Amino acid sequence: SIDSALNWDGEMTVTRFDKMTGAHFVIRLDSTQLGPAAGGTRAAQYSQLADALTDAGKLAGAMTLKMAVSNLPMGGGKSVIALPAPRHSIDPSTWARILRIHAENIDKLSGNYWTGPDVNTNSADMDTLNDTTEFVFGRSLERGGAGSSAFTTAVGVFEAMKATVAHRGLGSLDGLTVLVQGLGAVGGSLASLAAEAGAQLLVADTDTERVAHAVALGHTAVALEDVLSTPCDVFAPCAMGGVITTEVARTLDCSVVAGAANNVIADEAASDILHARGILYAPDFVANAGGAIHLVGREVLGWSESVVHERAVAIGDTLNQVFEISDNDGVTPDEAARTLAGRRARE
Amino acid sequence: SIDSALNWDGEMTVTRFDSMTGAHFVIRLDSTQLGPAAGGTRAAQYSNLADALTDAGKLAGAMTLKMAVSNLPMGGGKSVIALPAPRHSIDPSTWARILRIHAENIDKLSGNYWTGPDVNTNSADMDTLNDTTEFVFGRSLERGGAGSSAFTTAVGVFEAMKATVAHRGLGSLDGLTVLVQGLGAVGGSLASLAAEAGAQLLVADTDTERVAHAVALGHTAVALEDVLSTPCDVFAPCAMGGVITTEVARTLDCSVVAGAANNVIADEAASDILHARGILYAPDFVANAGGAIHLVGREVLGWSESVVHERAVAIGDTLNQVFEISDNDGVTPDEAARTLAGRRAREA
Ligand SMILES: NC(=O)c1ccc[n+]([C@@H]2O[C@H](COP(=O)([O-])OP(=O)(O)OC[C@H]3O[C@@H](n4cnc5c(N)ncnc54)[C@H](O)[C@@H]3O)[C@@H](O)[C@H]2O)c1
Ligand SMILES: NC(=O)c1ccc[n+]([C@@H]2O[C@H](COP(=O)([O-])OP(=O)(O)OC[C@H]3O[C@@H](n4cnc5c(N)ncnc54)[C@H](O)[C@@H]3O)[C@@H](O)[C@H]2O)c1
Ligand SMILES: O=C(O)[C@@H](O)Cc1ccccc1
Ligand SMILES: O=C(O)[C@@H](O)Cc1ccccc1
Ligand SMILES: [K+]
Ligand SMILES: [K+]
Ligand SMILES: [K+]
Ligand SMILES: [K+]
Ligand code: NA
Repeated sequence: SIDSALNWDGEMTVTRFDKMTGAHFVIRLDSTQLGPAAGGTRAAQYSQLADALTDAGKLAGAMTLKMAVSNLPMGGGKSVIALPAPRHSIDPSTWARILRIHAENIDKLSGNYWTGPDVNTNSADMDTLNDTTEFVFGRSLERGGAGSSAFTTAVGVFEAMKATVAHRGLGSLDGLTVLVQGLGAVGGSLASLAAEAGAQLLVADTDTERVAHAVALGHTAVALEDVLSTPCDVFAPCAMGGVITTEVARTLDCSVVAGAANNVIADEAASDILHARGILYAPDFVANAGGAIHLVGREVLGWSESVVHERAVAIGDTLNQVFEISDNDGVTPDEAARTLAGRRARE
Repeated sequence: SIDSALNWDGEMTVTRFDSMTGAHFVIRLDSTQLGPAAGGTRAAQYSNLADALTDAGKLAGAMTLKMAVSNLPMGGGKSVIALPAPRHSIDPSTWARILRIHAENIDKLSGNYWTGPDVNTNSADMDTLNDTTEFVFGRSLERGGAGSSAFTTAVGVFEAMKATVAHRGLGSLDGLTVLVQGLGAVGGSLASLAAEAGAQLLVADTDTERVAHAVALGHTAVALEDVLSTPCDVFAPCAMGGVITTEVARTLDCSVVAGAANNVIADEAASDILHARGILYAPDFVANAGGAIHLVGREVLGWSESVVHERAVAIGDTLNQVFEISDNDGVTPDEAARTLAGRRAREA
């Protein structure tokens, strides 16, 4: 929206346009209160620049909250590269130039912003950024970074889901139906963990092959048009954000929402509807924090894989604290998590 | 539209919005090729944020060429603070917060951008910014800055003006009519320098007290509404930029255009029209470079006041070079100045 694009209250917006490639670059630093802003680089097509600015600010604000609630000593920021075509259609030379330009932008911020991988960006891309700028997390193990954080993200979402299911009074995942929307690196691992815990998995993915394989694995596919109308115990959004609009909130047929996607809730009204309908939502910025715990924990705090896994497991306890505030103060989980974030941040 | 203003080709755009004060902030770094970007902070009201961005971009690109052509080892940048209300209506607390936030933005750029005073900002404001960030030129002398660069700019414009009237075939300023639009810190000094050189001054300013003072000094007032229609030998825009639009360029009744205003020419066509009409224009980014020479020379290059003065006087020589390219190659002076900037940049 114009307001989210132009009247965003974050600390800083950085933009650049490269006529040659046709790409637009946006970096939004929401907060540097707890340390340098950090957040991944999302690369995607947007119908309008305002959309890219809007997304960047909402993602950057979620990162500030994620670091705060997760006890990580960093601020929140996010980069969005608005591509001139679908990522997959971008030629190598074009992609390379885009990364080079993005790295120059980050570099000018001189440590006030640290990037990482996100949608359509990977560790190889981090390595490429790193050929030009130091402020990059998520480089390959070979290049000095922590590599992939997907599994850690999946462990944390899985722990979140378990805590949420228990708090909702459903006991454990054994015997529950979990609908995973998105069979990516995180979604697929989450499906695996949940199935091992005894859940029956319903899966959806825009990639035919990904679905066919899950099915081959014993899971049941759900057609895209049926995702938001398929009954399940837990709805696990692991694909795009903004899934839960007011209308979706009103009609989702599940008891728990716990997934890996960022900015799951499209509006405040949606969150209140879920709450009113008895659908327990595990706040995205709390639930999917394993990625940030992995990268900041390992690269900034020097933690080993095992400690990072432990801390990701502790996302279940942070959620139990969130639900306790929610129940006590009578506010939605998202409000309670923001409250918890602020308390942990000593605000 | 934000959209089109976002289609700029410069190195970086920094923006911020402060709900509390309702101010918008823009820092545009056109280039960092020759050094960190540098340019003043202009504060004013804008109809739309897009205009502030557009303005910042044009001003930033002019700073790039200004440094290049003036042999200063810096890139070009510019800040624009889009005020929620008129400058004079802003309470001190609000102003103070606006400057604090601006300084925090500059600080994040960590030396890739250095600011200075410009429209509606002064040395005191520079000191204030400096309470938060190091990257500020133009601090008061007491705070370690070089103070006001207005007079140095005036000397440079005056030398530009002398070089231009001469090249135009009018002789010395003695006896010529010079119309100074804007009697501010620069314009007032230029009017005195010109008057001393024997010119007959016509002056205009929205500030009636300034006009009254000029009149007391023997100059002649021109009503604002008549500025662009007053015949003169030299038109010296020293107020706002964008005064010479295509339309004004066709009817301007003067032989020379030489002033202090940044971004004097509103459209490229206006540039072509003045050239075709035989009105010799001294490019803004060359002519008004005295302020930059003063700030960068004093604060970065370690030049004495005397050397700064000399460099500013040399703007006339720079112009002679510009006119020489324009004549030889058959291009407008603006184009010739850009060519010269590029050459100097490379040599340097
Ligand atoms: N990977 C991490 O460490 C991490 C950390 C935090 C948050 N997240 C979030 O988790 C989500 C997914 O992350 P990922 O790394 O696994 O991504 P991914 O690209 O590897 O996988 C996303 C998957 O979803 C599928 N998909 C896309 N749109 C879909 C739709 N409408 N319906 C169904 N499937 C669809 C894609 O084809 C793909 O298989 C994102 O929103 C991301 O921001 C990821
Ligand atoms: N001061 C420097 O060192 C410097 C250096 C380079 C470029 N410039 C440019 O030179 C111009 C003048 O700068 P300054 O420092 O003297 O500013 P200033 O604010 O001191 O003076 C501007 C003067 O113009 C008057 N004015 C405003 N609008 C007017 C209008 N529409 N018609 C007539 N008069 C009007 C103002 O009342 C004021 O007297 C600006 O465009 C500035 O960006 C200045
Ligand atoms: O939240 C995340 O998982 C992504 O923004 C990746 C990232 C995390 C932490 C720091 C930088 C980048
Ligand atoms: O051109 C000018 O005079 C102003 O932008 C002031 C300035 C010059 C150089 C560096 C910073 C600021
Ligand atoms: K740009
Ligand atoms: K990725
Ligand atoms: K169960
Ligand atoms: K000033
Ligand atoms: Na001021």
